[PDB]
Amino acid sequence: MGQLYIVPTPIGNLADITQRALEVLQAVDLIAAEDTRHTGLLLQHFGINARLFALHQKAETLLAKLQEGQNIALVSDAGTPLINDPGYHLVRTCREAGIRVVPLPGPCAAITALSAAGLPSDRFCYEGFLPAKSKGRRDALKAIEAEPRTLIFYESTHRLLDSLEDIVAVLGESRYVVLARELTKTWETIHGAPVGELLAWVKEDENRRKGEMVLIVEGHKA
Amino acid sequence: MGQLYIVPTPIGNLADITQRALEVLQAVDLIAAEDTRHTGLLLQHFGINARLFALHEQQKAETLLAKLQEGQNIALVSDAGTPLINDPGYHLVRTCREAGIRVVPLPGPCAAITALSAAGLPSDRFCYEGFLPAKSKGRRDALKAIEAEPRTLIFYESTHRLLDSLEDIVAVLGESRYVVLARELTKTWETIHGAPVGELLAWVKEDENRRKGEMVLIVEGHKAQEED
Ligand SMILES: C[S@@+](CC[C@H](N)C(=O)[O-])C[C@H]1O[C@@H](n2cnc3c(N)ncnc32)[C@H](O)[C@@H]1O
Ligand SMILES: C[S@@+](CC[C@H](N)C(=O)[O-])C[C@H]1O[C@@H](n2cnc3c(N)ncnc32)[C@H](O)[C@@H]1O
Repeated sequence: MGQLYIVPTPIGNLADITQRALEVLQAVDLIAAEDTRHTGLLLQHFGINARLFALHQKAETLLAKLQEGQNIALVSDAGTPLINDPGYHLVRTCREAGIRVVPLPGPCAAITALSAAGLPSDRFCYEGFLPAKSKGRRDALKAIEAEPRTLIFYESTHRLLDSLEDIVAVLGESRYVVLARELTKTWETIHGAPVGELLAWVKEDENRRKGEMVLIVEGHKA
Repeated sequence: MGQLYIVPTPIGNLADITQRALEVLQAVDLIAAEDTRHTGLLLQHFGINARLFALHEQQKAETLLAKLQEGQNIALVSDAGTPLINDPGYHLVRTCREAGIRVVPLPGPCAAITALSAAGLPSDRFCYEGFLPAKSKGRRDALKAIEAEPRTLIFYESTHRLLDSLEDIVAVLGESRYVVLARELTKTWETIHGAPVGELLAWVKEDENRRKGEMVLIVEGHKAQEED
């Protein structure tokens, strides 16, 4: 009976790899990836030759191979699979079929940003992406506006300015927010301020919203 | 001016440390640790000879801030997993941030996330709740405050309180709420078992081994019910 390995990958820095990750990737019969080409680049950097299987169900196909006794590693493009990344259907399928699922610890952008924010982390909520539509986004924000826990959002560069102005609008312009940009890359920048002043600070320079970002929002006073 | 590095460490398997963590732990002037003896043992496995600083005080945060300002680089670690995630360091990071000191987080092991990735529950959104109160009365109140939460919930629980805690979860959340018990992740006794919580509680009681070691609880969020 085969096993499924969940294997987190770097989020922009290739030294953020672990030895057990490299050993699992090289040992499994098959690697199910989000994008076979991103992962191929990654594998070639570490001198690992492996069979890739694209993850565009397909769960049932991979399930059969596991029952045939094949070991499978699930990876995503960056970070930890199933955290706003594919694989939720496969793990469900495998688990009720009695397939052992083995998670490797590794990089996760949300936790990485939270560890550097200087905000209360005894409790937090992970919200993923805000809605793209301005109305739907203001409604998600009103929905959590009272939440006392630290909130973590993933946000896109094109939508940051609009998201931030809505946040000012709904949560108020003195709500402390930490913007974590391009974690573990050369450009890495983490800056926190009252969200009013943060929005002002971001607009001063266009580059301050370039690349991948996480927002850490302080929770309501309570 | 020096920088403050936030450095995750293994949660039971030495091959889970990142290569960059090893690089940083060997390059900084000082390692500030939750427990210098526990950290000493980890460093020893990797041949690393380092200067350790005990965090056991905004007083000590002021000490470290001073070193950073005179140009010293500092790494912060906890006994396991990611610092600040139910581990000290929060005030130090804050103090450094408001003084212009750059904080550099390294990604790495975190038990909550590791468990979540393999639990088979919705992770589109989730709540990290940490440790439930140790006393049953306190614990039941904390559970009542989140009974209606629709997001997947994550809890840390101790081996000595798991059976009591599971009894209170049955009682407050109901015996059918799906819960996953992730035990001894990355260790040789690793076991991830999910079930309606009343069944989970019974399953655990069959064999005392099933509650030994370190554990995460992944709890299915609340679904709407007519009985209300
Ligand atoms: C679809 S998600 C993948 C999340 C990933 N699986 C993880 O482990 O967090 C991609 C989003 O994560 C966040 N992210 C990923 N890498 C990042 C980095 N290096 N710095 C800041 N945010 C990052 C960004 O918000 C980006 O839009
Ligand atoms: C105070 S916390 C430290 C959390 C750590 N900072 C992290 O990022 O995961 C310790 C608790 O985390 C959970 N934990 C740590 N290691 C674990 C493992 N290998 N398997 C299951 N749970 C673990 C247990 O509930 C343990 O009592």
